[PDB]
Amino acid sequence: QIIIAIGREFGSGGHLVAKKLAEHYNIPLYSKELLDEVAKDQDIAIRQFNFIRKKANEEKESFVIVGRCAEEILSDNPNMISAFILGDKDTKTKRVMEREGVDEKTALNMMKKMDKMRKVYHNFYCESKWGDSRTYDICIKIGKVDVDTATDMIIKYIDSR
Amino acid sequence: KQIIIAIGREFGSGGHLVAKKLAEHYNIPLYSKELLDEVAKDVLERFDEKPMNFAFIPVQDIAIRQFNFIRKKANEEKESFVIVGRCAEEILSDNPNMISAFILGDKDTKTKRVMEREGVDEKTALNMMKKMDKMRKVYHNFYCESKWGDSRTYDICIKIGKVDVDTATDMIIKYIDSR
Amino acid sequence: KQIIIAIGREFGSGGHLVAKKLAEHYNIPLYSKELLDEVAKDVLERFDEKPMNFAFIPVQDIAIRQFNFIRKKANEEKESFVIVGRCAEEILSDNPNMISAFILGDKDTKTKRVMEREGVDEKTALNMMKKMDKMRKVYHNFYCESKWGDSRTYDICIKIGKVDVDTATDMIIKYIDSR
Amino acid sequence: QIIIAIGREFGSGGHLVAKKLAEHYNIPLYSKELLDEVAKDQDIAIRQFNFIRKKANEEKESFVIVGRCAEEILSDNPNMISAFILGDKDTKTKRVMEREGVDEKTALNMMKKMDKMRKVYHNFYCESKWGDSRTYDICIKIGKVDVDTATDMIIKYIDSR
Ligand SMILES: [Cl-]
Ligand SMILES: [Cl-]
Ligand SMILES: [Cl-]
Ligand SMILES: [Cl-]
Repeated sequence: QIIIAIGREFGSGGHLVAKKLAEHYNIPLYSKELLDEVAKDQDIAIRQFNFIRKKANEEKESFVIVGRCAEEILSDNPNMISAFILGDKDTKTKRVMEREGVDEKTALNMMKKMDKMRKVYHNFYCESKWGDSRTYDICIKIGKVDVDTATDMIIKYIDSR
Repeated sequence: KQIIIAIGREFGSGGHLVAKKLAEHYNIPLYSKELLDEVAKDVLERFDEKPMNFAFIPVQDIAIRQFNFIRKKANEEKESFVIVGRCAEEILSDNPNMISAFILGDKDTKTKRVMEREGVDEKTALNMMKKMDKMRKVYHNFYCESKWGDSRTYDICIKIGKVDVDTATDMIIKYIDSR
Repeated sequence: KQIIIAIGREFGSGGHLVAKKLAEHYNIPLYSKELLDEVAKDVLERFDEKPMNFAFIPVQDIAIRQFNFIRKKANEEKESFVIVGRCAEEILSDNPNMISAFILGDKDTKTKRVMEREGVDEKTALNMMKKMDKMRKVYHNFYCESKWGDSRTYDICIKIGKVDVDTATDMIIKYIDSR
Repeated sequence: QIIIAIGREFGSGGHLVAKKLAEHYNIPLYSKELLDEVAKDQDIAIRQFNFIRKKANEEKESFVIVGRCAEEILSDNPNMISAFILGDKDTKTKRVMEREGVDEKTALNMMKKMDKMRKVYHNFYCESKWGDSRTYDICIKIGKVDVDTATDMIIKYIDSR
């Protein structure tokens, strides 16, 4: 019924958006952590993809999923929408210092390493490019605006289909 | 300026219609390549704005004049406006009153809009779409270091398809007004 | 044609000198943008050559004429020549007598060659290099689907720096003659 | 004295070039296989990089190395040269069917997957782009010419510095 695939730059507030959306529609939030557990029955990746596909296509469940190539995997399911959440450098830096209790220099390095890792993971499995507007239905930069605004824009999008 | 909206777009996406709808909602002018072709056709310039410095490097004069029109209207006259294309999100980088949005669509939706707009068949529609998009990407990536169509180049990107032009316009207005 | 050599290059790399040295070694003409500006300035064309089909899509006439000059000289007149730039490796794709080579250099080497060539300082040299390279990349990637400067676009790429122009030229000749 | 860093598209003949060059100069051929062994004293990657660096910079050894970001790692060692070996699609296909005893369809899929994996590995650790001419001193497409010709062009390059 509603599947929301969330991509995000590290420290942009993408998890907070994902969660707020899941609370709004009262549906589950799936992540890497959950899928890691729930698929011990690159090999890992096939199991996770096939799981997201079960839930989407056959079980017809509603959920939010962060990452996991979900927008590529769920690509012909007419009930899923995707969004990529980004942020201002300074907004992200503060979010990552706070969450991880680290200094500025290290925050910035974590951001760069994590965004490289996401990009690599996504672009290996998908033909589309991580972070490019064509890969998603909506992209929102959090900075000029706050997480709640991003979340509401996404619900508007979804509620108006 | 008080509100400046810089719109980029894929050909056929409905991006002009969104730009128009926004200009009407806020009752401000809509500037385009067409208008700048007119009003921008008549040493101090190193405001360290990348497209201009780049334009100046020895080896279009038109491009500079248009950039400078846009920069003056935004920064010196403090006018509010909508500007489509023309590297405006890059030029007006340092202006904290500027928002930018990239409008895109799915193939079917765009091809339908283009055939209908241009009295053309599917084949042609899709060729036009690819040419104009390459054209805009080339113009943009020549003058800017950021990448045409990349989410990081903009504040908002909205794909028109699952949602219509009115829904995209409303979402841009919400972004703007909640800032 | 019997031998056709299509040369691409970074600005300042020594690529014109290699093209010249090759043309002299094989005693064939050296065609450039300059010459094509002259000799190529005066319906059948869908030889399914990508740059031409792309050029034809409705929305440069010059570009078509130059592509067609190159294509005719290669394929119909069977002439041997060196051609710098002008998308020649793409245009002459199907001609099994064509080799292509991309010439590049390290920064120091290029900046030195450019300052000396253009009576210019370091700062300017490096700005020129970046502008011309963006210019060539844009021209090339607009008309072709392959990527300017990517090794897959060419048969050979040689960085001039650790080795001189004579060494690069010899290596291209070895490639050609051992085929 | 001489360090040769070899990159390559899967099935292009890059290993055969690397080996022939090592025989020519009578120096060792290091690969992933060797480095895998010789560095149990992404964590793995640091150990391998630091090993290549020892051999290069401190021990001053001569060698050929395939892959392993060697051109990036050995970047200010004025005695190393890099080359990227590529191939014609049809030449590569036959080389991979023969070596791996597989059909055409599968050869082509192996090529695509292996080239994606190399690209990802390289582009994660390096700032330069796998396969781009600027990343290397020489790039050669084997197809119009054979492995021995590629190998000789590289020796010319090296011998003329
Ligand atoms: Cl992501
Ligand atoms: Cl645009
Ligand atoms: Cl070129
Ligand atoms: Cl490699």
